[PDB]
Order: sequence, then structure tokens, then C-alpha cells
Amino acid sequence: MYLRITNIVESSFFTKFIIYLIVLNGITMGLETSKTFMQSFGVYTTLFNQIVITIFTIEIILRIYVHRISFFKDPWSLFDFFVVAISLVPTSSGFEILRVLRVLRLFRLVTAVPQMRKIVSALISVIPGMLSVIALMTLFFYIFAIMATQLFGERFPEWFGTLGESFYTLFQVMTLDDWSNGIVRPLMEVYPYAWVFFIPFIFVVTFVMINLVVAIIVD
Amino acid sequence: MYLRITNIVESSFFTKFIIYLIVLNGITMGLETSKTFMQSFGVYTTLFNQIVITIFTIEIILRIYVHRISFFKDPWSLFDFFVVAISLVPTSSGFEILRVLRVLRLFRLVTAVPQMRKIVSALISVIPGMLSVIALMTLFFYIFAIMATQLFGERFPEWFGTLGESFYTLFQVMTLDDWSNGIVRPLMEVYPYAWVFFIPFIFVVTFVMINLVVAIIVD
Amino acid sequence: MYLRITNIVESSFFTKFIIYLIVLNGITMGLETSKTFMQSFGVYTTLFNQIVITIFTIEIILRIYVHRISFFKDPWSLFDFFVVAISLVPTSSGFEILRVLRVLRLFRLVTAVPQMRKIVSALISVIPGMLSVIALMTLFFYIFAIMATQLFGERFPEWFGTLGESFYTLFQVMTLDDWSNGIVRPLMEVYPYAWVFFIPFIFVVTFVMINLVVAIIVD
Amino acid sequence: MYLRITNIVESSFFTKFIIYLIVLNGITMGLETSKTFMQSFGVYTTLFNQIVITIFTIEIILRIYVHRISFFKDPWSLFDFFVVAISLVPTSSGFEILRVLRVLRLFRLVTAVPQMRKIVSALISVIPGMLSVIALMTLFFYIFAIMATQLFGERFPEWFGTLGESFYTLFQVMTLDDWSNGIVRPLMEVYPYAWVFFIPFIFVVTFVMINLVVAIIVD
Ligand SMILES: CCOC(=O)C1=C(COCCN(C)C)NC(C)=C(C(=O)OC)[C@H]1c1ccccc1Br
Ligand SMILES: [Ca+2]
Ligand SMILES: [Ca+2]
Repeated sequence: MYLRITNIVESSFFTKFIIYLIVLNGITMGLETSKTFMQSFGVYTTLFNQIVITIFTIEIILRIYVHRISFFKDPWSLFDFFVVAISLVPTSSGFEILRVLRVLRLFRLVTAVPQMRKIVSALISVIPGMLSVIALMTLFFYIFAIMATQLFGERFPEWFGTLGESFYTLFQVMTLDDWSNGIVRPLMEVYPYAWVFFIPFIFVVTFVMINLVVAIIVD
Repeated sequence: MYLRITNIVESSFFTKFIIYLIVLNGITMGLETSKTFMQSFGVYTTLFNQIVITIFTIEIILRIYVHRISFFKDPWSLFDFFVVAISLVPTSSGFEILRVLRVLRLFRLVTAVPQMRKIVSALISVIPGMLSVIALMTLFFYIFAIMATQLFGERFPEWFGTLGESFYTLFQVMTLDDWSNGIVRPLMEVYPYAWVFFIPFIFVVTFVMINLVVAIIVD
Repeated sequence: MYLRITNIVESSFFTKFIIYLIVLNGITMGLETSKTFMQSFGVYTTLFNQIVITIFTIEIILRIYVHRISFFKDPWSLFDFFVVAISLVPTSSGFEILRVLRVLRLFRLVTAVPQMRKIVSALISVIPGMLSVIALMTLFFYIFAIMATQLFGERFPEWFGTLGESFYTLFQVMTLDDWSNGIVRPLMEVYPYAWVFFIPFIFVVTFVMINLVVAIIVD
Repeated sequence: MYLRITNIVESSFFTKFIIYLIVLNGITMGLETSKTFMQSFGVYTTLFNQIVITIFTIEIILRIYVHRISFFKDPWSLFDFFVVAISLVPTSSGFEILRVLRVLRLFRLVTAVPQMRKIVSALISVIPGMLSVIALMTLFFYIFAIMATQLFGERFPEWFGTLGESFYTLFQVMTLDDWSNGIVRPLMEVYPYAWVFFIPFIFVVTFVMINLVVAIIVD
């Protein structure tokens, strides 16, 4: 009798059972940071991990039985699938980072609690309207990063030797973080006019962000 | 004597006298900071402090007789109690710290001047809307602080050794405080891809902030 | 005698004469910056400044014969008065800083050109709305300067050694300037809990400002 | 007959064709940034460029036939002209700052795509309303830059030795970047009241900026 399992997943106790579970693995993962805790009580913490990872895998499968193909247009579930799946690749071999990846699963507190999903809606939703302004700027970064690599990358490789470096550096300058005493004044000992580059650049990059914040605000 | 006391506390001179005294204690507390000045007046001051702390103690008692239970449903009045109270623990016995905490009674000039109560009130009133966006931020901070301890706490313990440290650093980075030349460039000498953590983090953190302001303005 | 002079001061020639003299002086003052120029043309422009100072003085006297009381209840005319008067104080010997206040006379470009006054006035108009907030800030900064000088002033005399210094260092923290790697991290080497003064202070100091601006928008 | 060419220029293939060319050269110019790529494909890109600068040149000529005297009244076309003109001067052997200036041609992506031109058009559009404020700021900066040179250039020539420098530092202090520990605290070692120049300065420049944004928002 299909509808019988299908009704369990939708219950208020199931989700909250899961919500109460994630909060537990999350607090677990916190204590997992304490080096003292991890070998004074480490086995319980390894155990909770396999249980919860199994239980969550069960929970996702049930919702798959229930939702069938309509599960794969729920971003939240797609997220849940990929985030639980992540926590399931075997540690042995491969990437130790995937082992760190597991904690992303703590974002399920977001996935399972309606206000957070609703908070994100305010967050995600101004983004599509910005992609155009994000397009102009990105282009600018791409153009200026290039000019910065050719003008300063020979003598200042750490900062500008490569395209990526001009980007990472320019972002920094864009965040305005220790940009003068830290990047331009040194440049200017070798290339006295480097300010004719950065000062306009900062302007454009500063100006755009400001007006971008404005168009967001009126709405 | 109920009405007789009631007419005292409510007079325009008692509060003005008490307010005047606050302005007086505040002038002395500033004065107390000079170690020269202390030698000449140290005792001289020491008593004005104990006089003012008593006069105020009288005040709190008088105001309580009039209101009984209605005194302790006034958030502004509770604060006055708690602020004068902790100034009652003796100059030792627990921590020389309480001795520094007592300066909080100058927040009484706020307490006693109505124009200020509205500004503070206007200020406090923005907060409840934020508590949803605030909570969400705390989760992201909690998740990333964990990944950060595991990723960077071994080679860079000052910055990421513990959740606390991972937190503190992240807050700093959140403030974009010397974040670039000062933290992420050093991380990258060891973990070249560390920019994949902070650059996305900085994005989320500055973005959510915008909308925290956006939602404030619009609402 | 009245109108003929009166027919002078409201005339487009008079003000414009005074305007072109500001701009010329604004240009002459740039030249005075180079030791090189001053070396071989210094006596040339030391005199030009003098004519203009006289001309501005004649100008202030005239507007007074014409206006009298009306003159000294006009803020833009009062500034001019004061910004001309200060420029009347002797350069070479005795007091040296007033010699530097002279270039303040380039602010006469603001008073004499109508689009500037309106923008300055629009700008000033914002101020009354925020004075309650501003008073609050100074009480708040003060309260904190006291706690700071006594908490940290001993091991970090430079940063908190004096009431005035703690105001200063705290003001820096509000600009978020090099605040963490630069101040709090160091403070924490000795006083691990110093983040309990500065992280809340930061949140609050950030909070109020944001609201002051939001207050401007709403106003 | 002149009519026959005119129908080619105006086609939907044409403008789309040029855009597509821009994106190739834009991808291609990222490739000129890698010396590695240059030891294999450099010969392809040194000429792929040259025919693009040829094709764009042919195209600019064409658009001049079709639009006549009205072409040099089109802001976007005028740019195309100059940004293409720059790209034609061969290789080295003059001022080779110009070889990198070639990349400004990737901004034709902006001129030729209508959403980008709007944002940009929208963005520039805020400028005319700022020009009164920019004028004021620059008069403020220029004034404070003069003063800094007379007060601080002797002992701190790197920073205030000359007007330009004084300008630069003041710009830096305005972006609030490592201003205290980086500039003013060192100043104060020799000239103790420098905080009185810089903190009011810091306020004003901060005051205007906040207030201009509010003006953007309401209008
Ligand atoms: C939210 C969890 O973060 C923490 O554990 C910390 C608290 C408790 O969290 C409070 C978070 N909030 C007040 C900022 N005090 C704050 C303030 C820290 C921090 O770096 O946050 C900016 C760290 C910390 C904890 C234990 C021992 C040392 C440290 Br150092
Ligand atoms: Ca810095
Ligand atoms: Ca900084």
C-alpha cells in the first residue's frame, strides 16, 4: 500500500525528527573541532556520523519514493541529495577535502526550517536583477586585470604576474584593503604613474557598487 | 506617607538634581583617569564617588516604593536598578573588573533624559525584523568557522586554531580588516586554494549585509 | 554716498571681480606649494595674495556699509567675514599655524557661488535630524573612553594611556582601521577577553551609524 | 547608389557579427597574458588581432558612410572611433603604454550590446546630478592638500612633500585605508595635533559621501 509510506515523510514529527537530528550532528561537528574531545569521547562521535548519514539517506530515499521525478526540481532536495551524497563518498583515496565537505550538511537546518528557506528568498531574489550590473563589472575586472598584468606583472609577479593574480589583487584593491600603503605606493616606486591606473579604477569600481545598492533599495 | 514620597520622586528638582549629579560624577570619572590628579584629589574624589553612589541608592529605593510590581516591567527602570546594583559590589571580591563595569552608570544620562529614550527606542525597534537575518548569519558563521578550524587550524593556529579563533578571524575578515595582505595571502603560501574559501565567504557576508540594510530601509 | 557704493556691491562686476580673484588666487596658491616656484617667483605671488586680501577686506567693509545688521545675521557673509579676518592675521613671525589657515579663503568660492551654498545648505540641513544620535555617540564614546583608558592604558599606554588616546584609538576602531591585526589581537596577547570590549563596541558603533544614515533617508 | 552599402551596415547580422568578433578578441587577449600560450600560438594571435583591428577599422569606416555628420554626435560611436584608433599604431617603438591600451577595445562589448549600454547609460546618468558635489569635494581636497604640504611635507616628504602627494595621501585617508597606524600615528610622533587636521577632514569627506547616496536614492 504506497500512500502508507508516502504519508510518514510529510508528518510534522518526521521533519522535526530530522531537524532535531541535524542540530545534533551540527553540535557534534562543533565538538569535533576540540582536539581534547575527539579522543576522550571520539567513538560516539564517529557512530553518530554513520547513523545520521544512513538515516538521512533513508529520509532522502523516502522523499524520492514519494516525489519521484518531481523531487529533482526541488532545489532544496537536489541540495539535500548532493549534500548527503557528499557525506557518503568513502574517505579512503581521493580528497581529504571531501572529508571536510561533510559539514555543509549542516545547511540542512536551513533546508528543513521554513523561515530560513524564506529568508534566503529575500537574499537570492535580488540577485537575478543584479546579473546585468554584475556583467559590466566582471567585464571591467576582466579588462583591467589584463592591463594590470602587462603593466606590473614583470616586476611584481606576486601581485600581478598572472591573470588570476591581477584579479585577486584587484579584488583586494576593490575591497580597498590596505590598497595604498600595501599595493600602489610600492608600485609607484618603480612606476611613478601607477596612480593614474588605480585611482580611476577604484572610482569606477566604487561608483558602480554604490548605485547598485541604490537600485536594490528603491525596490 | 505613600503620597508624600510619591510627590518627592516625581519632582522636577529630584530628577534634575540626580541628573546634575550624573553630570557631576561623569566629570569626576573622567578626572579619575589622570594619575597626577589622583594624587592631589584621590581621596577627595573617592568620597564624591561614595556620596553619589549612595544618593543614587536612595533614588532607586524611593522609585520602587511608589511602583512595586510596575517598576520591574519598565525595561528602562530595570536597567537603572541593574546598573546601580553592580556598582554596589565592593572594590574587590570577584573582580577588579566590576570596578571598571560601574562606569556603565553614565548610561543614566540616557536613562533620565526623555529625548534620549526615544532615540534609543527608535534604534531598538529596528532589531526584531533583523532577528531572522541575524540568526541565518549565525549559522553560516557556525558552519564556516568549523571548516576553518579543520582546514587552517594546524598551520595557522593563531587564526583558526579553535572555533573561537576561526570565528574571530572570520569576523575580522567580515570587517574586511586588513583581510587581504594580512590573512589570506599568508594562508595561500601554504594552502594555495584558500582564496576559494574567503572570496566566496566575503561575497555572502557582504551581500547579506546589503540586504540586511535593504530590508531595513524598505520596511 | 550710500547708493553709489551700494550700486557697486550688488553689481555683477563687484562679486565677479571678487570671484575671478578667488579663482586666480586658487591657482596662485597651488604654485606656492612648490619650493622651486617659490624660489624664483615667490616675491611675485606674495604680493598678489596681499592685493586680494586687501580687496576682500574692502569688499567686506562695503557690504557692511550697505547691509550693517543684515550682514552679520547672514551665515555666508559671517564666514567670509571670519575667513577674511583670520587671513588678516600676520604671517611671518610669532604665531605660525594661522599662516596656514589662510587657504581657507578658497572657501569663499563656496560663499560667492550660489550652487555651492545650496548644496552646503542641503548638506547642513541633515545635521539637526542627527544631533540626538550624535550626542548619544559622544556620551557612548566617552563612557567607553573611560573604560578603555583604565582597562588597557597600563600595558598599552600609546593606545589607551590617556582619556584622549582611548577616544582616538576607539575612533580608529569605528573607522574599522587596521583594527584587528593592528589593535585587538595585540591587546589580546595580554588581555584575552579584550574582544568583549571591542566586538560589541564595533557592532554598536556600526549599528548607530547605519541607523543615522537610515534616519537621513527616512527624513 | 550610396543607399546600397547603407542596407548592409544596418543588418542584424552585422551588429551581431561585430559583437561576436569582440568576444573572440576578448578571449584572445586573455591569451596574450600568458607567456606559455605565447610560445605555441603567439603567431596566430599576433595576426588574429591584426585582422580584427583591420575588420573593426573597415566597419567603423562603413558606419561613417551610413550616418554622416550625425556619427560624431553619437557618444557610443565616437568611443569606437578612438578606441579603435588607439589599436592601430604598430607594436612597439613609441610609447608602448599604448600596446596595452589596446584592450580598451573590449569595451565595444558594452557599446554594441543594448543592456550594457543602458546600465552604463543609467550609471553615467547619475553623474550630471553629482557634478555639483564632485566640484565641492575637489575644492575641499585641493584645499586640504595645500595645507598638508605646508604643515607636513618637511618631515614627511614621501607623503606630503608636494601637492600631488598631499593629494594622494588625502585620497587614501578618505578611502579610510590604513590611515591611523599607517599615516597619522606616525605624523603624530612629530606633530601631535595632526589628528585635528585629519579627523575633522575625516568627518567632512565622510559626511558628503553618505549624503550624496541619499540624494541618489530619493531622486
Ligand atoms: C559563536 C561561537 O563562537 C565562540 O565559541 C566564541 C565565543 C562565543 O561566541 C559568541 C559570538 N558573538 C558574540 C560574536 N566568544 C567569541 C566572541 C569568540 C569570537 O571570536 O567571536 C567573534 C569565540 C571564543 C570562544 C571560546 C574561547 C575563545 C574564543 Br576567542
Ligand atoms: Ca591594513
Ligand atoms: Ca584598513
